[PDB]
Amino acid sequence: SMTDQAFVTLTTNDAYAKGALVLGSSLKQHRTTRRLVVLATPQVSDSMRKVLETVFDEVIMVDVLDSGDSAHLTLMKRPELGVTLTKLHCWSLTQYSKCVFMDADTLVLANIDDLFDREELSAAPDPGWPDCFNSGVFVYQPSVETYNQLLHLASEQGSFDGGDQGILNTFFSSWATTDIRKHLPFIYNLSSISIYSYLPAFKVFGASAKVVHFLGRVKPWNYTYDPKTKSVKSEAHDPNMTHPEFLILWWNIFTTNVLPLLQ
Amino acid sequence: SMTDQAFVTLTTNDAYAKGALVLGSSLKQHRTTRRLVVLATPQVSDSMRKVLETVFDEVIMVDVLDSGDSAHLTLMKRPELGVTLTKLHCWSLTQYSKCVFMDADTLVLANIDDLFDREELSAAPDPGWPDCFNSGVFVYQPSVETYNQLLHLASEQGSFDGGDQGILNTFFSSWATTDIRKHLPFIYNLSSISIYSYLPAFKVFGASAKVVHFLGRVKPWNYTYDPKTKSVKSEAHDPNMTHPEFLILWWNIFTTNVLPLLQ
Ligand SMILES: O=c1ccn([C@@H]2O[C@H](COP(=O)(O)OP(=O)(O)O)[C@@H](O)[C@H]2O)c(=O)[nH]1
Ligand SMILES: O=c1ccn([C@@H]2O[C@H](COP(=O)(O)OP(=O)(O)O)[C@@H](O)[C@H]2O)c(=O)[nH]1
Ligand SMILES: OC[C@H]1OC[C@H](O)[C@@H](O)[C@@H]1O
Ligand SMILES: OC[C@H]1OC[C@H](O)[C@@H](O)[C@@H]1O
Ligand SMILES: [Mn+2]
Ligand SMILES: [Mn+2]
Repeated sequence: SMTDQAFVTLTTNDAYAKGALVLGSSLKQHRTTRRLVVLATPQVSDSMRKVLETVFDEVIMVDVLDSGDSAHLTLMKRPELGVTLTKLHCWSLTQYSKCVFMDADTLVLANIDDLFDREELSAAPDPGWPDCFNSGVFVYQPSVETYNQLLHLASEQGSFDGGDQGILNTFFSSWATTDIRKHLPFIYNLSSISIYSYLPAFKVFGASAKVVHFLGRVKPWNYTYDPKTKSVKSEAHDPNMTHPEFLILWWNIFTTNVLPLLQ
Repeated sequence: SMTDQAFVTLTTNDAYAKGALVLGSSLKQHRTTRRLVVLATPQVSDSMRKVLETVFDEVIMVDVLDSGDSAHLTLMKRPELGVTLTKLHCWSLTQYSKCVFMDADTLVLANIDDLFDREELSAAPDPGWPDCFNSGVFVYQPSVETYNQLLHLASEQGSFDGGDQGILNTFFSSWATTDIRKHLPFIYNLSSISIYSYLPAFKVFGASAKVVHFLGRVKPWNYTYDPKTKSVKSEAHDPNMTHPEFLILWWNIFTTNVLPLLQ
């Protein structure tokens, strides 16, 4: 229990705000004792900001930070993620002594308040390149020093992937090789692509999942959900449909807890 | 150092024996001072065993160990890997105090004799589920105790993925959470699939790669290579073709170094 520690998320538009809302709802569901904070930029509508105020203890307006790095973003095939540099504002939140940042496309499945036992920078390994941490869930300490060092590095050097993850890994470059206690178990940031890629591991370990992360171009809010049967329409090879359980949980929380505030 | 330490690989047939030949040639190219050993099973042809003896210091004949676990292997979509339990015989090699096991579908790009500074069990994270280690490159200590404990666990419990990686992860279950010194840098076991999945990380870190691992169903020896133009034919969506230079290097070593020994 601590009023000086928070979960922090980010939304730059009304689309990811549906994500932020479901995440915040899920953190209340599993009885967090910490504060809930969302960083929002001007493109979030006034009405949505009001809705965010019903779920989050603080809605904090910040300016968009955009890498403009079309070259590296294309290398990822995620041309829209330049605005993820806006995440660096999470370090300015000095009213808190420790925070957990969580992407707006994450969903909590159990209480995760034990993450506040960890020190900056604690994060889980990225399934793409596991000597990099995934920047969707991380434990950090707000700091005027670190905030400004991060903004400066972003201005001068940018990010190797055009978004927040590259520059955060570059700044926190010791992560792969020092202190194992700063490696969060993969169940605190379980990307649906690891479910597709090594299903045997998911079958043996996935019952312990604490956070699922709907990493990649297609987000839960882009699906067509039917509330009657509790199914989504799916195309092609969709790693989210290996264990569609998590996507359906996202939609059930959205439909019951969030949608009524929206329409 | 020279005499009581080895690199150890495995081949159960003449197909993977081509990979072992390239692997061994590559370890010689980079001037290892350790022994080179290959485990082989009766399906390997007599003529192919003779060729292996011209590259490896010793060819050690072992019995195939097969999980027969079609249900778990099907989850991976690798119905053929039950015979990978044969890898457990690497622990019987008590003529050596320390070994580095390397999958026959690996390729060495620089001297990696510094792996012998590591202690059992040291291995790189698996890109699919990075709280499991990839069993394609690992540092271990031959032991009659450990060998027999592994065979017993295999016989009574089997493997969660029907192959060696599940059982080795279960047996060495502390790897994810203890001693960061047992986490080998991902450059000592670089899956071609990580190049496709987070290409921006490969562009910044990939030049330091020491080992490449052609993990997955399609192996280098399944491609049609043209030696005249130094090209392969390939089909749509092939992670080996993101950075095809590793595949072409495999084929160049095979064509130049191994093909003459098969005469
Ligand atoms: O247009 C955008 C893109 C990203 N985000 C925020 O930045 C995070 C990171 O982007 P995303 O999850 O899409 O990246 P991925 O996890 O798929 O690589 C999101 O979860 C949001 O919190 C946002 O607010 N608006
Ligand atoms: O039919 C087989 C399959 C596997 N292997 C050996 O077991 C290892 C593991 O198999 P593989 O690399 O195909 O698994 P992956 O790395 O693709 O998951 C190979 O590199 C070989 O050394 C073998 O000798 N014969
Ligand atoms: O940097 C690009 C992206 O890399 C992966 C992380 O999940 C995400 O939060 C970040 O925005
Ligand atoms: O267990 C399945 C497979 O996973 C990848 C490992 O490199 C391989 O050796 C093993 O056979
Ligand atoms: Mn995300
Ligand atoms: Mn392999």
